[PDB]
Amino acid sequence: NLAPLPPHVPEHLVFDFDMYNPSNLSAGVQEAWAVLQESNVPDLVWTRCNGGHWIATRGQLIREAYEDYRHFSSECPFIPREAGEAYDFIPTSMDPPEQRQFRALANQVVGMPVVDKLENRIQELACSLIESLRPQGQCNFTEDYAEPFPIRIFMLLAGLPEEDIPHLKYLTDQMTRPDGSMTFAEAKEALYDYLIPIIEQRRQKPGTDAISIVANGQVNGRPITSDEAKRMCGLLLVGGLDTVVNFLSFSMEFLAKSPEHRQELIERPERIPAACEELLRRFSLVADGRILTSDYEFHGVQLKKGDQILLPQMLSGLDERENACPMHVDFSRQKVSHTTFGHGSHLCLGQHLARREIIVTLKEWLTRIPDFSIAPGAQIQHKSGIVSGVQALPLVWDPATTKAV
Ligand code: HEM
Repeated sequence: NLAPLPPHVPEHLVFDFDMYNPSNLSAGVQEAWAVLQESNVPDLVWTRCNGGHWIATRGQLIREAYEDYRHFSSECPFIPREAGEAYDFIPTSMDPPEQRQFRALANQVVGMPVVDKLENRIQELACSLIESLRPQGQCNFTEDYAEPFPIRIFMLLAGLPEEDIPHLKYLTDQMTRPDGSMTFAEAKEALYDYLIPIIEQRRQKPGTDAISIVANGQVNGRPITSDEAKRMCGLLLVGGLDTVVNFLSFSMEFLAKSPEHRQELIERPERIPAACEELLRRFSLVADGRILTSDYEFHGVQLKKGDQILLPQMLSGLDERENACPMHVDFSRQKVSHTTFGHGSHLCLGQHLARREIIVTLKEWLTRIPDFSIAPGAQIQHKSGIVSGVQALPLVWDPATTKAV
């Protein structure tokens, strides 16, 4: 279903890429998106799928657009338009200088100092989860570790019950990888229906949890409104439940297929931090965009006010002009360049937490289960969207080769 080409779009710039269902998906989601960087594809193209929008395919252009909020506004960051319009999360749906005040508050709840204080908890849960799996000799990584590990840590930080995870998770997934079961507006309403009562309570009887902190925070001298707190917690929910969760699976899927890379990390632990950056580059998974605030000629192409443009954070590090042999995983790259956590004023505030969770997982897993592989016959399937993911990841190993710690 392609949308009619708008008058200002030159047909030689047309390339019908569907971000929710790319063509070479079977080859891997990152590989599927990388077709946009083939020699036959211009740096800036227009796709008629999902309503019609531009797509910047090079790291240089993606960075430029993200730095220039004057022309590319965050007001409508999601494609399709209906999604971008129903999208009202703070601070992502705001442009500076407005964004700055809310960003400061959000940093208060997921910033570095918070990660430092939760460190022992993150480590305890990781060790506990892995030790429990170790003797089984098999598991579905996605549901057995990738989901429980990061999500339980977030629920702990947010002070929310573990019983609500299945419900909250489903709603979140509908926003990043639409099933077709419900519209973005409906999924958002549902999520807000959940948060509203909680924020109300946390406003009267404040706690030490992230929500209590946000609900009673101060913005620009004055206090945050109920509506504002609601829209910020909504974003925190999506970030805590659908980012690290998917990234861990891409990484584990790769480690299960490359004994050499596992060995490398086991023998030279001082390389884990670097390996983390390289994996964040190779398995980048986020792709959202901006909306043109006015007519603007960008790198020779005429963009029209109201035009939406997808700026795939995932593509920057896969661009060969940025990283030689982009598809190759090399832990000793002299320079790992990517924009996996974003670029510009909207740089991910939860990246410190994410990096901590990734590093702990790699270290603690490889310590107890150094040898593992993908279950014979299993076909790993990826899913594309605002945040890409893995359907399932069946793993198997010989318990006799594991190490209890
Ligand atoms: C591998 C994990 C993650 C990735 C790749 C990731 C990626 C991103 C990206 C690309 C943006 C910018 C979006 C834009 O410019 O429109 C962003 C923003 C943000 N992320 Fe993350 N994120 C991750 C984990 C998290 C976590 C764990 C949280 C915490 C709940 C979170 C909280 C935030 C916040 C608060 C923002 C908005 C910042 C602002 O608009 O000023 N993220 N993230």
